[PDB]
Amino acid sequence: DHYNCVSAGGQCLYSACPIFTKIQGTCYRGKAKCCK
Repeated sequence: DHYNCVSAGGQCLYSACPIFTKIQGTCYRGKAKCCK
């Protein structure tokens, strides 16, 4: 979720992750990815 994602330094993104991150969980009622 957004809380776990961002509190760890991840981003909640609806599309592909930026360099040096990958999908690890979700955000926003499961509709976005957590990229970290």
